Amino acid sequence: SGFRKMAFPSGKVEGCMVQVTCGTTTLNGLWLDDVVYCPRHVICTSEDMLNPNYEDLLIRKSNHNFLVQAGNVQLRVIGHSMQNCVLKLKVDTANPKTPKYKFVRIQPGQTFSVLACYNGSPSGVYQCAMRPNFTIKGSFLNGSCGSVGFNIDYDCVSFCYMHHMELPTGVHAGTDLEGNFYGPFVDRQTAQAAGTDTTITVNVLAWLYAAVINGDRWFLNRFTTTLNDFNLVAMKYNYEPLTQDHVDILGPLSAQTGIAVLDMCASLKELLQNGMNGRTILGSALLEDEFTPFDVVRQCSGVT
Amino acid sequence: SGFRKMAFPSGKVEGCMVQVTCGTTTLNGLWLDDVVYCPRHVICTSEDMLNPNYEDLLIRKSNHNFLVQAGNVQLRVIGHSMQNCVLKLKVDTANPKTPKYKFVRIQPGQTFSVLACYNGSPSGVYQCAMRPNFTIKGSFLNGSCGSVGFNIDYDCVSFCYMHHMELPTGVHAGTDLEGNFYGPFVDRQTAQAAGTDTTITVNVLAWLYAAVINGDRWFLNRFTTTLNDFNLVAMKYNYEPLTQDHVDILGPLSAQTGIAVLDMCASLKELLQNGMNGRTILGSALLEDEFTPFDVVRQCSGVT
Ligand SMILES: O=C(Cc1cccc(Cl)n1)Nc1cncc2ccccc12
Ligand SMILES: O=C(Cc1cccc(Cl)n1)Nc1cncc2ccccc12
Repeated sequence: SGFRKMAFPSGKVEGCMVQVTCGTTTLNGLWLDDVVYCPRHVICTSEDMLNPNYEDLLIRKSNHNFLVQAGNVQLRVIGHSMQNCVLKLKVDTANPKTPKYKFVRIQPGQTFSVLACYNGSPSGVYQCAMRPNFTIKGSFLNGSCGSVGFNIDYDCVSFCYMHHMELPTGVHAGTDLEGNFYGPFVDRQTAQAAGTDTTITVNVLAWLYAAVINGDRWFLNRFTTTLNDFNLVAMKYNYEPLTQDHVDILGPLSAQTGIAVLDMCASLKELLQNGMNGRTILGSALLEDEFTPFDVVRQCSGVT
Repeated sequence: SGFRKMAFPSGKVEGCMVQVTCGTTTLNGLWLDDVVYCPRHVICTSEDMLNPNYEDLLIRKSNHNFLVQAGNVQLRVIGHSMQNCVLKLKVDTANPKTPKYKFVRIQPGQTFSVLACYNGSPSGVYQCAMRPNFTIKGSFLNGSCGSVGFNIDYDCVSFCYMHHMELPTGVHAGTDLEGNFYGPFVDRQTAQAAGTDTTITVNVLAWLYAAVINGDRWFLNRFTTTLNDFNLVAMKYNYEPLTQDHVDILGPLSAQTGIAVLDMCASLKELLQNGMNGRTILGSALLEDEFTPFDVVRQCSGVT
């Protein structure tokens, strides 16, 4: 028992991190096979960041201007190309540590691990979620660009995020591994509107099931609700609407605990309306929404 | 910016995890050089767990009864010995992936990363602290024994914890890498008193400095306090007493923010006495105490 914000083991991803330098800018790259993926803003100086024309800026750059370093060895760049907001640097050496991998574009509400890197070296690993407003609440400093987000299925790493920006609000924006930003964000130093950060209702419910599994049952009440009644309360509290797909996804957790999804919804409804009254749930004084029903099941069953 | 419960990259430790089976019991082992370290309770059946005489139980075991598997290859055990509550299995092959390492016994209040494992395979990585009552609030299921806690200094892994037990209360107990339990716990299935779980005051203060660094300044007030006045409030709220050593350890954070330690103490004092009033600090509704002043500085400076 015990429930923790748990990240995937990062070793497979550590073996892919490299440092990419272009001119005066240094950020992280992901080395998979003979290609290094990195944010295209590696070609920009701070001056260029106001209104960059990446196509025009890229024209002034040749293969030899992209300095790629893996550990302490330099990689030879034999090709370069821009795919949306990522640069793909073709190197002459395939990464001998390339794991089995996929490039996936996740949905808002899904969770993933981030290996925060600086100068191609990993500094830490943490678990986060793609928010409904397509931002992430990471922990990133200057130089962390090119740090990636991933999920692991046994031995296959599904890369889902590459870090690009910090918005003026302190939240983070980035792309999938094809260079498409999550959300309406652009790689420009301009006023960008993040949007309402709603709570991922299905994830809160999964975490309430994790609490019951782990013995915290104080919030369980004698009431039930309907999807429509629950959603009237959920909208009022900026919670994502709960759908029948979400009820179905909570099926395994509902079965394991013997608590019907709509009964857990009524518990959540009362927690929203009355607060926690100074009490905690799994050592938290707020409702946690960065665990999916899959994360809860995985953590409570010990999938390796 | 952004502040997260961040763990060390686990790759160096993943390369050391093995599965140790003795009879019907399987748990994790740590393979460093030609020695596999594991909890001595690997020799016990559930029946033996009530009152085990490990010396007598060990006599019935020979090298060939300890099945050590690294990945899918079997390691040949050429020696075995008990050191306090750990078994050290001498194998004929040195781990080719042994990183630079140390065995250290941490103090209550210090933090470390845990690589949770099952059958020698890692499932997740999370950050935790050794509580003042010498328990840890981990996330561990049956089979996780032998999972380790560690810190990394550039390339040197300092192993500090090996998981052994879950107490009836759901908290976890374990040893350092010499087999000495943290706290008064014994590897026996008996009624064991964890003790008062106090709050690590110096860590709360460090996290308050991290909040100011990251822009959350609502809790900063116009007051100051003294160590003795602060401690009168701290004892009332089961907070660890704050000493001049702790004030000194917060020096760098105090300098970076321009907020004197005793002024942050007065802020903490008012947060304790008045509560958060439904507000959050770094996305938390309670005072976080699992970040040391070193963790805060490391995260805010990007040490790799
Ligand atoms: O945001 C940028 C650079 C940038 C500026 C404008 C547009 C684009 Cl695409 N990229 N880098 C950072 C990322 N994450 C965290 C940071 C923390 C401090 C300073 C920079 C940080
Ligand atoms: O506590 C034990 C086995 C045990 C029993 C008595 C004494 C000793 Cl030294 N060891 N194993 C576990 C560790 N962590 C978490 C667990 C969760 C569920 C079931 C067992 C768990």
